[PDB]
Amino acid sequence: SIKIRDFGLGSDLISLTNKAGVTISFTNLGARIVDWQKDGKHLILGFDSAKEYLEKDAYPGATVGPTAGRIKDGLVKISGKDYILNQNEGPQTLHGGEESIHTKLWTYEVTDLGAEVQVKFSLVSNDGTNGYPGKIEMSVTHSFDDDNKWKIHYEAISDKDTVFNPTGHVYFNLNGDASESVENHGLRLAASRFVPLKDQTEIVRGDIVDIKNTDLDFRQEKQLSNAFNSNMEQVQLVKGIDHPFLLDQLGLDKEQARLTLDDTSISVFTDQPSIVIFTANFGDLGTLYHEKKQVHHGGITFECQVSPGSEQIPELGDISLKAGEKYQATTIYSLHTKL
Amino acid sequence: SIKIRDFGLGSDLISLTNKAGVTISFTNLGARIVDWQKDGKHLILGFDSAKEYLEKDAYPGATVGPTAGRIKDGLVKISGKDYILNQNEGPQTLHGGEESIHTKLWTYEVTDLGAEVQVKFSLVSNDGTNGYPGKIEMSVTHSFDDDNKWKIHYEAISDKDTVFNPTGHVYFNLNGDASESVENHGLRLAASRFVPLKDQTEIVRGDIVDIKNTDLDFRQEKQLSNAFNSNMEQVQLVKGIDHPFLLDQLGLDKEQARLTLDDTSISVFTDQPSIVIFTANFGDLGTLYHEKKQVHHGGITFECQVSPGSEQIPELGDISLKAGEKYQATTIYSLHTKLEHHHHHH
Ligand SMILES: O[C@@H]1[C@@H](O)[C@@H](O)OC[C@H]1O
Ligand SMILES: O[C@@H]1[C@@H](O)[C@@H](O)OC[C@H]1O
Ligand code: NI
Repeated sequence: SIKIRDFGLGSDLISLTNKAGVTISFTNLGARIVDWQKDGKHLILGFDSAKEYLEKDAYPGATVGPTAGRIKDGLVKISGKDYILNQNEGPQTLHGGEESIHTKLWTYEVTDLGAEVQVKFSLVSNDGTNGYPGKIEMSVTHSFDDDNKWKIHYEAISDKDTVFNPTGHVYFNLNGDASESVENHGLRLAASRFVPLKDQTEIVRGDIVDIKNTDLDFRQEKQLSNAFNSNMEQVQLVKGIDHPFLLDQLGLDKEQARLTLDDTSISVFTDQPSIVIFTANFGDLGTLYHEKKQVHHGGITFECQVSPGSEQIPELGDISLKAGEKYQATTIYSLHTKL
Repeated sequence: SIKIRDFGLGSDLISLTNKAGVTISFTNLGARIVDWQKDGKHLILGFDSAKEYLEKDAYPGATVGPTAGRIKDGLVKISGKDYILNQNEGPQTLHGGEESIHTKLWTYEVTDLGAEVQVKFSLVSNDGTNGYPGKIEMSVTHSFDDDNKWKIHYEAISDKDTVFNPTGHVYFNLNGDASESVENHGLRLAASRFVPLKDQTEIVRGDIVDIKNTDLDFRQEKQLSNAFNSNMEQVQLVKGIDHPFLLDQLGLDKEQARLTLDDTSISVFTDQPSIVIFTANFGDLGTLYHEKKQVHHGGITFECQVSPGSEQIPELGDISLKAGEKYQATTIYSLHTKLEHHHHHH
């Protein structure tokens, strides 16, 4: 079934319940996921109204872009030309600059396919917005099916050569409560390398590092507490994880990562080359989620995209989008319950 | 009473009814008015859903900007610097450029003051959008009260020196049917001069002309057909009216214009220096409004703002907005019944 309701500030809340009684909900404010629940328990972090997101934290669950991550000095080169983007974190451009696409009300259309329901969000980024060449016509289709598969499909077309590499910022917390650390979840990640950060500014350091056999090797399922208790300088730098991981094998068919807690597990599939993991290293912030004060490590992201830092490390990939080319991306979050 | 419902594509429809039973409706898509009715009759032009606006014509009843009108070559000078803006009409920048503010979903909050209800819509124009320096935090408050006054209050603050001069693009049609021309309406307008257009491109000629005692002189009420039937060069150029008129006396207190049909009148008040008037010179386009094929001259706007062309005619004003300065503008459309005797035929 489908239910639409006023989410505040002129935004809508779109809730989908599949045949298995699983409920997932989204909002047009930032083409974002707000909740995902099973048997009354929330699997992800989210607020109860549009206002909360604009006052507390606008990233959770949102479509971020046009470029996800930090861009050193807000500098990108396009067709040999240097372009300066909006700088919203010191000199860096973080998640597309200030008042980016996650803060806008997107238009949308719901398509009921029976076993599957689709919500297609659209937004036009004008040419010059936050320094990005355009216009860029973008759409993010969030879908949910009777197999408990939540899929995200991106599409974009630009009138001019530009850059584009968005992502989904959902934070998972199988504890169903923000006051509870995810240190108890087990994680499996099919990546043998990672991208270290230069320092507290969080820009990339410049190199690619092999993590095989270190506290960050999750090639074999392990509890996050390990990583959390690690003394690797990289973990110590950010007090948790806040880094890009390079997937070993590319393709939408492989389970790239898996987050597990008890009988409940979430598998991640993507056509993207990397997964950026952030473990809500907020310390004492205490953001309130559903009346619960969030704890340091009270959530984990799986941002699928091209790794940030390509500006300095070309081997990472190329985020350019040529005029007239159609950009496409697909990321899947699959829910599973042990019998 | 206040009522809300989905209006299409994710937008909302905000419907207000005052103590006199007069209803008015707005949409967050473009901080726009959709309808205004008296006793079941549409006073303005509008559609029945958001999609229609996007597919037929996105201007009607919309908030337009950041700069309303045409800027020759998209060129503006800002604090000694030349800036080129998005060019969406040949080399011209028309109504802020492509996919501008009128096409966005603005966030909004309603405030019930009893005798007055305010609908404040908000939107941020990011720095560099369509070429405009910013970022610009804008808000448009549409309010309707027990005295049948529909007021539009604009507010804006920029992080950077930029340009700002928006307007409201409502179209009136007292016939309550798009298929009927407004030539049967009577118009009073307190303006002695106008701004001629260079040509078909519609950029300003460069001069300001006195129109006293011509077919465009409406200081004393006259039927609109007098203008429509005119063969003055400017009228023939655009097949109707499509020009800025300079107010003679400035101030929000003065009734600058009055549109009448039988027992109904719309009065226009504003704190702006001009009124840009467009009489839907669409010819045979026939856009459908509530299943009625719109006719040539099937509507009329009263776009209060600083006159377009200031780039070429500095006398018109200055639309610059200094960083940190708070911009404000207020326009009021008031409904009256039996204000005067208007009984004519065509
Ligand atoms: O990596 C980012 C982190 O450092 C913080 O800024 O929140 C958003 C994350 O995606
Ligand atoms: O003046 C404008 C007219 O010439 C046309 O472009 O439609 C919109 C009006 O605002
Ligand atoms: Ni709504």
